[PDB]
Amino acid sequence: TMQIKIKYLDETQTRISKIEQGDWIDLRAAEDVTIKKDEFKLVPLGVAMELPEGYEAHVVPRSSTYKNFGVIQTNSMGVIDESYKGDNDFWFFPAYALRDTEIKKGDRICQFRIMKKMPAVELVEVEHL
Amino acid sequence: TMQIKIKYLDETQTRISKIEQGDWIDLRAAEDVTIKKDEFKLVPLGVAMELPEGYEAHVVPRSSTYKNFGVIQTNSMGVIDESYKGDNDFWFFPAYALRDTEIKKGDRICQFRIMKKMPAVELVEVEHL
Amino acid sequence: TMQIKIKYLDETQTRISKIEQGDWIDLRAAEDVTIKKDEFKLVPLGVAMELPEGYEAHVVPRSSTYKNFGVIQTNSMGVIDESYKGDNDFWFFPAYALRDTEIKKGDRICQFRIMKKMPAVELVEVEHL
Ligand SMILES: [Cl-]
Ligand SMILES: [Mg+2]
Ligand code: NA
Ligand code: NA
Ligand code: NA
Repeated sequence: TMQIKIKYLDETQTRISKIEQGDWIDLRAAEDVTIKKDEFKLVPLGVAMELPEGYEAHVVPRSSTYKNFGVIQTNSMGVIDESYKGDNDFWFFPAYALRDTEIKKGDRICQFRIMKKMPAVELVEVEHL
Repeated sequence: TMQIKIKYLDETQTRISKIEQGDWIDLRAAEDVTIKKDEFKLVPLGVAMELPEGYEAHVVPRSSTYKNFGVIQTNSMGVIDESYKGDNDFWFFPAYALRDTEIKKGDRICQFRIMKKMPAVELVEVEHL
Repeated sequence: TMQIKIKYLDETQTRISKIEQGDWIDLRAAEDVTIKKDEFKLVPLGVAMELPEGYEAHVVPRSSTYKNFGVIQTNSMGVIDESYKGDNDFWFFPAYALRDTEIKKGDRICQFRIMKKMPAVELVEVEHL
């Protein structure tokens, strides 16, 4: 079956456990991050990946992220292209804190799945619809 | 056709009307909810469902939700897996209010569609990409 | 390959036709938009589109949108059904400003892709799951 190659920041990153096929996959904070109310921090997830050809990954918060950490994801959903596959192309969670909050290294703060890229399209200008 | 089994919380919930196939499907607040500026409320949607095998649902705000209700969805997009199919597995909309607001029972406050879960993937750790 | 008809607000709008290979496609502010901290504005994108039959479009912010402009998208992810294909069906980015900001005419502000609508489903009410 088609594979994703994963490289981790260092040996202290908890490896993504064996997955239940089809499920979205959780991602972990790579270090402790403190964020003050109304402030923004790009949280490292200590992974870089080579996605299957023609695929992209979508990243959103876990259901309990707001409840547990009082952050929102500022891009709503991160889109990661197949091309973002290099040796230092690490993934981040863009968190805005709605209250004072502490995120612990290892905390499962967002989740991802892969999806085929959209079919090739051609956009054609018309004067009226 | 693929069947979605749906259970309503009680007799007073307005039933999901006959759908136009393909279109996202609107969901309604199960109760009146007051939310003060800068506070958070889980809004009951009054429904639990068994989705098609190999699928998941995605839930987002309706276009008019902010204008009408002054709230954002704190998880960005809700993911509901096929396995969330229990008699007690009700759906909620996690609302953060950017202003004082009152959501009324019946209000179509978000929408959902089903989508096939991601294919078989094999994560392989590598030293370098 | 799949055709999308595009109509622009006026001749000053930046045309976005190029050979596509499945990447998301960037949309741009149709005019200057100034938003104050804790205020909301619909940002015009200066485009109306006829999507391929059976398809919908999804819109999200760009990765750098928050960093550069300090706005979030209030609906999280915009959904644009194939049915929004009329001559005045212009596209908007619903922007909530977390700090004072200035979006300039021509600025890339968000990104879209298309996706096949969800297949036909039959919703069936049950007394219990
Ligand atoms: Cl582009
Ligand atoms: Mg505030
Ligand atoms: Na850890
Ligand atoms: Na009602
Ligand atoms: Na960007």
